Amino acid sequence: KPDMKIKLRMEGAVNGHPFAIEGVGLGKPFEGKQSMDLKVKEGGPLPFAYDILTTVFNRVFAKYPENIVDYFKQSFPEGYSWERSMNYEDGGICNATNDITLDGDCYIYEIRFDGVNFPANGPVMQKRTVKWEPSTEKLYVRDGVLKGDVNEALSLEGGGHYRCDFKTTYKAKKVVQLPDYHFVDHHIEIKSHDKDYSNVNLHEHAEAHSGL
Amino acid sequence: KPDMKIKLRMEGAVNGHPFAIEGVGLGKPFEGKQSMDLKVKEGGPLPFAYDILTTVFNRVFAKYPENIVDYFKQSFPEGYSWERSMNYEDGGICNATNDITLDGDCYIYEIRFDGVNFPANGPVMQKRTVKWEPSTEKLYVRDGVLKGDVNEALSLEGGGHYRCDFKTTYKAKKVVQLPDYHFVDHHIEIKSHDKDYSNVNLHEHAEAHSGLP
Amino acid sequence: IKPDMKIKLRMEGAVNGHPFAIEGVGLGKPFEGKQSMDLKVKEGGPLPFAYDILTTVFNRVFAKYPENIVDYFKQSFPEGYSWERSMNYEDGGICNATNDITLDGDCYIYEIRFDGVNFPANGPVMQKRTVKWEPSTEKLYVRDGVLKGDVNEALSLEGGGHYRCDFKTTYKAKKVVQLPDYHFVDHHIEIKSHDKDYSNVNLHEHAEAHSGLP
Amino acid sequence: KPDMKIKLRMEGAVNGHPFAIEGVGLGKPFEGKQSMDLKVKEGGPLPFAYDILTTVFNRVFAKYPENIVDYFKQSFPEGYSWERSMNYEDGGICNATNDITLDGDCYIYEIRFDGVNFPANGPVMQKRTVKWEPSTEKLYVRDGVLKGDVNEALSLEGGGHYRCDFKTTYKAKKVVQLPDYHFVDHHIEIKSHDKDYSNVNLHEHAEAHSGLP
Repeated sequence: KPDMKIKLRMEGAVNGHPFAIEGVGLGKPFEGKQSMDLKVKEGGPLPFAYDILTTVFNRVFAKYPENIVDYFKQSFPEGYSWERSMNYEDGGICNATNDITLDGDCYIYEIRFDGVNFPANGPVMQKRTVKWEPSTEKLYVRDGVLKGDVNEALSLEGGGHYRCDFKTTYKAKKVVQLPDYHFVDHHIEIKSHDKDYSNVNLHEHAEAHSGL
Repeated sequence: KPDMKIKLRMEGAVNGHPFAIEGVGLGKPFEGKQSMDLKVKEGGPLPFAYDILTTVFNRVFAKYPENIVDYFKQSFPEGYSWERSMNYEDGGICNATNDITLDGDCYIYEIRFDGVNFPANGPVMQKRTVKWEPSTEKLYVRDGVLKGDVNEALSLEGGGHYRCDFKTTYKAKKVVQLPDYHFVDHHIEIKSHDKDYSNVNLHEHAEAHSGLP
Repeated sequence: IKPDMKIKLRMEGAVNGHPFAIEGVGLGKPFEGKQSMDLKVKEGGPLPFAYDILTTVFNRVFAKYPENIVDYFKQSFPEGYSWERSMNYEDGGICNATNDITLDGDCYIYEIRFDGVNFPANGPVMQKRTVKWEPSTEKLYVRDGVLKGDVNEALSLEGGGHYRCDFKTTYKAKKVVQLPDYHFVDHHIEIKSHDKDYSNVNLHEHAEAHSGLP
Repeated sequence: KPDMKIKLRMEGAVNGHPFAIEGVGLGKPFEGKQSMDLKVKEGGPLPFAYDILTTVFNRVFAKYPENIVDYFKQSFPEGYSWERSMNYEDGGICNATNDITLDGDCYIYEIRFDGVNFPANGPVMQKRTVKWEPSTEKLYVRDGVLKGDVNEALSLEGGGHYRCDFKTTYKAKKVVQLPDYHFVDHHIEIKSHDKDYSNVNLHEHAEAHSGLP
């Protein structure tokens, strides 16, 4: 529908220390906009940069034009799942999965997040990240499913950027029409939060296009 | 000027077998469009997919809006150089350099290209590539200079895509104002070629933008 | 630490989003660098992936260290140590694992988490086309006061050939210990026996530290 | 024969700076020892750490036991070639090739070396490297080809280590027997050099093994 709800629970760990986060949100799938509120349930206060979590906190919330087949909106009411590996340049690596289902007008996410090898004096473990830059995801078919790798970067507390390469596999629960090679522009932003990020308001604007 | 000239020479090797290519072209830097005709002088007929070369055959040919500092157009008349690593997903990797100078209204490229570890049954050696797909390049400043990364993909013959990780370092020959984080959309196309790619007409269209607001 | 030590572990994890859980008990000789264990699948069975991606997660205390190489791991006890590991396979599949090692009398206790993603449906892992890990030589070096370990490891495949994986591990002692110099550890891990569905597995590994070509 | 000599010329560039080096050397292939003296012919004084070149300056100089097929000694008198990518952890990447022939008792190398994207503040451009650590190479057959991977590391003058991933493809000029998965221990050492490394005396010891028995 034009206004949809979001409910999620993320269970995960970073450098072996476990945590859990829950969120409620709402979004406009055809306008490619969404927002949500999250609150650390376990493992707080988080000792790592919250920004590594945010892109894990749904490509149905993307404005697709009529000329590009919409893989994600097709998959419902059954839904879809995805897996993702996020490779940071300093060796830190996060693996994540999300199983997305639909209950009425509410998407339900079951999330697992696992990051390892983040250096003690790195920007993640020292909370020196500021914000994800906006980005352009490249989506393409392989083995009958959809993949979407990206060239991400976090702006840092004194300038400069901290790069991370995202690799994702999108799997529909049913048979859907596979799209052609296309792109999705992203802009994810934390609009507000408390001191230790126990509470976080997160927004994302995502839009598909066919390149130049 | 609104219309610029282009002359180039690439000397290189792929899997240890040397080759050399020269080209002539022209473009409109403020429109971000260019075209050129390339001829292989040595090492022909090339035993690898010509497409691995095309992105090596100049970001001055990109339409920059006023809201984004133009590092490349600033760097002239002195010019600039760039270094690039091209890591394909099956282990083949090409490293390339280009020293760009200006003589009147003509850009001069001196290009080196060396690719290795392309598997014999891979799409490059078997020449099963069709086209580069359009791409979006991410530019950011690091330690005083400018970088550019692209996650590119080659369209293949039987369907599917063959990905390549681009990583480029841009160095102006003079000090210029460094730009903020931004993007450049690309679309490179071989519009015409002869059978063994001894002659190639190559086009590229490029535009910088700041991404979604 | 004694010539004969005990092991039991529990691993909880998921591969391509399919969760599973495994428990094991074992024994070994830390000063001889040999060990063996029996593992049982408790949840997520029958496992739909190659069991071989799990085995290197199922302890560098079981490595024969010569006197001239500082033993980072044997020093860390009785308090113990932990490690994190990223295993980067050449076809894009990636596994992250952690192990928190404690000591109870003569028994090592492992708390293990394992998470692998992006394994293609037709790749050797999901199709269980792996045979065994080849022997390997680990390279260990200090960075930021802790110990690192990288190996170029390869799985032999079921009709000839090898399937590569990049191991990169951070070792973290829970107390202050003396840091070693750059050194090596030779490995050979082998599944000695198992039932048809890999619900039961008997796993062994031998390891020996050295300092390269003398 | 137990005593062989070496003569080589390497032509290359690092970050777009071309250079050339020639060397003469000697070794005992059946014991896995060799040494050579290298002289910089062009591009001196080299502005990068000489350590990036040495593993490019022949696995015929490795002691192979009887129970492991020797791909390299089988490859002569015709010889063999190899291609290699060396991926440093800070993004620096070098591509190298070597075409190895035999003239009487002298191995002749034709070497190309191309390194890109080394940061100006990194240990290579700053020249803060000490030596390569010993290493163990893993070799295996793929696609009728012999492959070689090493996780290398450079010791730095402050204790730390600067890792590099080695990927090499070995190709005999004739069809020869292929070995099973095995290992080669390495220890490469610069035993002497002048201040700006215009003269370098390089040694390497290597011995193949099957791993932990």
